[PDB]
Amino acid sequence: MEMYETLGKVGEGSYGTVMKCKHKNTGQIVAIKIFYNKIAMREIKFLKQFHHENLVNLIEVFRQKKKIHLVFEFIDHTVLDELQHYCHGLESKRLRKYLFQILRAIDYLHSNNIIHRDIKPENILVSQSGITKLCDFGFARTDIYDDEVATRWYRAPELVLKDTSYGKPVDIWALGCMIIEMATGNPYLPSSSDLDLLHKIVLKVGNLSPHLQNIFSKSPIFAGVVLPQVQHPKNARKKYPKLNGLLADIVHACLQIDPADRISSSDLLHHEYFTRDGFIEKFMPELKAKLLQEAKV
Amino acid sequence: MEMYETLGKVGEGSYGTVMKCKHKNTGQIVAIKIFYNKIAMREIKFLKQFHHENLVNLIEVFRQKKKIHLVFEFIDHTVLDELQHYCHGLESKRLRKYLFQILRAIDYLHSNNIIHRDIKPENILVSQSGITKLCDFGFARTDIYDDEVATRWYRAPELVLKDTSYGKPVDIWALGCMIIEMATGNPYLPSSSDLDLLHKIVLKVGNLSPHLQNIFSKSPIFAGVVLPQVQHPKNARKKYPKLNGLLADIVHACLQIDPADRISSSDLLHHEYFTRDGFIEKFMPELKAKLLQEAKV
Ligand SMILES: N#CCc1ccc(Nc2nccc(Nc3cc(C4CCCC4)n[nH]3)n2)cc1
Ligand SMILES: N#CCc1ccc(Nc2nccc(Nc3cc(C4CCCC4)n[nH]3)n2)cc1
Ligand code: NA
Ligand code: NA
Ligand SMILES: [Zn+2]
Ligand SMILES: [Zn+2]
Ligand SMILES: [Zn+2]
Ligand SMILES: [Zn+2]
Repeated sequence: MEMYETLGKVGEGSYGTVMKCKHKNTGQIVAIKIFYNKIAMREIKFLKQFHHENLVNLIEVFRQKKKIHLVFEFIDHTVLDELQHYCHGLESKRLRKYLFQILRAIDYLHSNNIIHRDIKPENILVSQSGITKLCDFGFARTDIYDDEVATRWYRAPELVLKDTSYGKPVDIWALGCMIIEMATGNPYLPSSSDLDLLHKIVLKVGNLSPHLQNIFSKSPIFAGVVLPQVQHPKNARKKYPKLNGLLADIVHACLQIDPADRISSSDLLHHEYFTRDGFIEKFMPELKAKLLQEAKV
Repeated sequence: MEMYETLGKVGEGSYGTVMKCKHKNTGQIVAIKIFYNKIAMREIKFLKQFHHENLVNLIEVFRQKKKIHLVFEFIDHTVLDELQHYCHGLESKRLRKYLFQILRAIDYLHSNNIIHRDIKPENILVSQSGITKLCDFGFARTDIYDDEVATRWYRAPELVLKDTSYGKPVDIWALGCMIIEMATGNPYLPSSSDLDLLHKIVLKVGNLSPHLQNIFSKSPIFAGVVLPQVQHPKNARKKYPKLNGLLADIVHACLQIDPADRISSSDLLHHEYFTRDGFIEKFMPELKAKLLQEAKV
């Protein structure tokens, strides 16, 4: 006997579905993920051990009609919603606040040696008061194939080339891509296939590092294929000239072809972008007080 | 006994594969489309009746290893190749020459009441001398579902909403999108789902026309969903301000939400964009003489 009034469908994928619902007794508004199973179980495994105030809350798990249901707290919208509803990207003060909270989340995970593996705008939830939370841990790890169209756009060059090892740096690449999109409103590496993606990476970001060039030139998927050979500015302000200067600096530090050249999440949190005008010192009390003032009501 | 030396793979889709090959006796370089069948047969049906100098030549058809093989002439590259290899889009003089020839092709088809149904950069072939040819007629008609990722980006709002009738105007919408991409280097409506696409159409182009709004608000796929409500400049130069003025004017005329408001292919060929400086009068002899000088050798 369904304990939930399904209210509407807010998502769907190769995996299944997210439904906005209302517990029949609680009256509580939830988001229920419903699959058709490794991925369900490893998401559950993760949410049992890991907790943070910029990660989404899991409430319960049931298995009605031979399917697994994951009830989460409901958060007003996503960053994808913002980019789909408003022109030209996020206002700059608001962008900074989102990014810091996104970074707090990613750093928490990276300190615990978790790779998220699916950073993108839909998986950033945004409450009405503007507290952001990270979600979707089905592919998180200490490779499971992610068949999703949007996911390709944020994939790092080592994932695209199927390098046998990869790690935390793939979350940093995806973040750098998302930052550009949140700043301009436009996805940076939109692509319709991996071959397309590889060309765009090389065209817009940089040539393959030697190891990745080696894997490319030995890969049978990509035989005959010669990549674009392109010069790029070495200066961040030049290379992303439509962005705020320090924002350009971060993006440059994220989008390095060689994963080992990418900035860590720790260092990103301490970047001049966030410390310039005492923002962290002003923001953290305002954050702690929201979560206070909201927790009471 | 394969009569062809397969040389390399230049394409692949939900349909099958394109291989660059060399006939073992002729030594002739070909592109062979290989399926796994309605779509094969309707492409063949089309290529038997229809012929033009800006459409790709079919040579023969065979059925080896329970599969259908369509041997075409081989053309150096595609417009997709150009956008994947070079920064910031096509040089303006070259863009104009491509578009005119693309339009000659589309108009030829529309005069014969054919809807192409899959205008996009990969399906524009470009020879070394820069003669362009249209290809891929599997979905051409006087709706078969097109499962391809890139295809979504060029789909008109009526296709997205599954309107029971649509026609020639969907080729004009797709062309307008492709023009923007060829001009800037960036796809205009990159999207990862139809819901995403609908938001971007409304955000960047215009609100749904009343009939399409009706279908949207009655559609079960899209229930609960409220689209972005957005004002757009009415002037073409303003609305696409990074384009050449007359090029902006064409794009505006293509990208009208109501298909019945879109410009015809006939009128596009006669636009000021092509007549301003006597270009058609200068271009057509240069075209006819290339095809002469090339036909001899
Ligand atoms: N997982 C996942 C991916 C996903 C994430 C968001 C959405 N769409 C969406 N769209 C609007 C609001 C919203 N609020 C929300 C969702 C959740 C859950 C975490 C996650 C599954 C419920 N909590 N609060 N989600 C759709 C898919
Ligand atoms: N059909 C179709 C779609 C398609 C079109 C082009 C390509 N890729 C490509 N990439 C580089 C060159 C090229 N030259 C070429 C292809 C053809 C055929 C018409 C069409 C099928 C062979 N003639 N000349 N095609 C891949 C797929
Ligand atoms: Na995911
Ligand atoms: Na096609
Ligand atoms: Zn929306
Ligand atoms: Zn390796
Ligand atoms: Zn290429
Ligand atoms: Zn209708």
